[PDB]
Amino acid sequence: PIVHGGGITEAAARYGGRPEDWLDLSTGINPCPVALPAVPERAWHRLPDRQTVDDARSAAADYYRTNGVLPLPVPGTQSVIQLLPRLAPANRHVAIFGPTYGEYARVLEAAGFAVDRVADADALTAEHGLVIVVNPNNPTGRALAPAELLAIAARQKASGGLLLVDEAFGDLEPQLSVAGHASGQGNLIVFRSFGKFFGLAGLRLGFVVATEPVLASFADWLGPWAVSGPALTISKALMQGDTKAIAAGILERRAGLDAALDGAGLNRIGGTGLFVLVEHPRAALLQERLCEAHILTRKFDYAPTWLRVGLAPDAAGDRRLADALARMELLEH
Amino acid sequence: PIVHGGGITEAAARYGGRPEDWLDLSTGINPCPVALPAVPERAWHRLPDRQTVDDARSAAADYYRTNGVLPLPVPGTQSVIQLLPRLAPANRHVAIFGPTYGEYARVLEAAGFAVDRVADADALTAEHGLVIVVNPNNPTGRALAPAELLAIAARQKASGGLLLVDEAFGDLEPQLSVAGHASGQGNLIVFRSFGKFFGLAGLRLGFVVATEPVLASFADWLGPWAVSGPALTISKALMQGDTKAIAAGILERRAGLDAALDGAGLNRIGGTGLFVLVEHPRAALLQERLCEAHILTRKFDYAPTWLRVGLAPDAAGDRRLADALARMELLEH
Ligand SMILES: [Cl-]
Ligand SMILES: [Cl-]
Ligand SMILES: [Cl-]
Ligand SMILES: [Cl-]
Ligand SMILES: [Cl-]
Ligand SMILES: [Cl-]
Ligand SMILES: [Cl-]
Ligand SMILES: [Cl-]
Ligand code: NA
Repeated sequence: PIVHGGGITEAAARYGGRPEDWLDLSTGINPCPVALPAVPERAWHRLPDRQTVDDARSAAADYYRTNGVLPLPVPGTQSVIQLLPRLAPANRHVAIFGPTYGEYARVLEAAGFAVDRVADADALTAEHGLVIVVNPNNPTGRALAPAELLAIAARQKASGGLLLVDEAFGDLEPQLSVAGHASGQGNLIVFRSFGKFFGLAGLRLGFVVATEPVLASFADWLGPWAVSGPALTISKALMQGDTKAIAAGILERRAGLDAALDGAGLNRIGGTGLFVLVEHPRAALLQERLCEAHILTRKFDYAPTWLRVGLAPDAAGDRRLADALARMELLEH
Repeated sequence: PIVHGGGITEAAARYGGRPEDWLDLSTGINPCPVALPAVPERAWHRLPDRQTVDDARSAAADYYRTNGVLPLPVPGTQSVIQLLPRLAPANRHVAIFGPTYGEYARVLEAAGFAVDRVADADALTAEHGLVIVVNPNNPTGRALAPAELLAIAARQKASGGLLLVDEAFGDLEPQLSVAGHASGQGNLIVFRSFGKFFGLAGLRLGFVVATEPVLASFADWLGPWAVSGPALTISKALMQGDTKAIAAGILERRAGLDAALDGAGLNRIGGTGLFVLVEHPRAALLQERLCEAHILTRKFDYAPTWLRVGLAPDAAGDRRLADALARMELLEH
């Protein structure tokens, strides 16, 4: 399997300490979780009712500005990633803009698809029945403009190709979103994530924006009661609340992280509101040394000079990171 | 799709009333939800950690008496039903003891398997690569003894067949369970459900008990972070608590339902602690008339004389049902 960010259990087992003493900078989750809305006993007790679902879907249509399309709630983005083998044309390649989140290639290659890693729209052909872009990208933060994405979609449509845009990290940049273009474009699918922006990744919740035939396919494949009642209640309440304050809080924490990393002499080469990509010639060794300080960060086997650093919850965490960098022992083995 | 129990949204739309005024007797959920344990902010905020998972798995191993096998948490039983097409031998039939929960046949036939409906172990052959028994059965409550199940498993093993036992309704009858026999039997898989017994079906949580190769297959197919952090926290706490009082409460509510149904002159032909199966020559019309009283019950297109009635939450609900039966208008259209 892929070693995703968030592995505090394994890190604390390997490097010591109690998990709650660790500073976890290895994910892209909002470090300051929004306050929980009320969840009535009924929502805990009953199989999730159609009304609970529909309320969540209307709230999501408003929040993601989907131009009337009701997004489909799904139990976490992984659950629909794993259904992409049923939607992608089976005798065509899949083009993935990368380097990116590795579950797309893992899932599609396990299902026997040929996956082409690409970086530019210029590498896209009619052999690509599905094109995947994480926008903005994880882990580089690269952002394609809406018009580039729609031009990609239009070019693939001529051969019956689909474009999937995973906007997991797009809540801070609503002007990049193509979630309003599903009806007009026709061959466009958008994934949205709930846990990262709202800081409640303990819930497993995502949304799909697509045409009705495609949404009906996803619904059928996922089966009844796929998404928990609490998740649907919480996302309705929070999407109807004040998300501007959430975004402003995130940007404040990101300014704090920038100052810590810059003041430590590290080279920031990308990121989003929720994480920074650092390049350093001994990045893997930096990750290990930070672990020895009980600070977890994300490294990548395919990019030995990359380190992805998520936000700290407060200025004391920023300073904890800076001090660990300043006091770190030789970067040799 | 199948019209499962719990459809209060649709019923209230068709027959009027506010959903919270309806008496929902159309499911098999414990009508008296257990009190919620504490869920620390950390469990809401973080992607579900390996430690949270492992704690839930150890609690489930103790609670289901699995003889050392760590059950795999899954996001609701439907999520592993939908993976049965990947586990069943692809060029063999599937035998399903029925009439039963219809998702097994729906999922397996959608995947191109030939499904044989059976009622007796005597109809089982080597052509059956997978045999499915819901035990005790939904909706009849039929119970096979552990020794009959193990004899079925042993007979299928000779041809490399698997036996799946869905013990969704087995928490009240722990002496029927074969969840302790996975290592010794080798070709046995057990599904357990969380929402029904504990009355918290808003959470989507089940467990799989199987050999390690099979559990590792399910884990890989489900992908990372499949089960919510709150669900895993709650099930650990509640499985370690006092489940005897939960069972006793359920049996009290079931005695109340029996008295209501018997005193109304209805013929009970089966059930479990969590529901009663009634036979009546105009069952479908009874279901419609109860809907007119804003009481929802479960009918079946394949059994026009069957009505499944779940528990009411209190004696006032029992009396509401009895009065609706006593005052109901002509059972003709
Ligand atoms: Cl230690
Ligand atoms: Cl809109
Ligand atoms: Cl991502
Ligand atoms: Cl458009
Ligand atoms: Cl009304
Ligand atoms: Cl045991
Ligand atoms: Cl069932
Ligand atoms: Cl045994
Ligand atoms: Na949940």
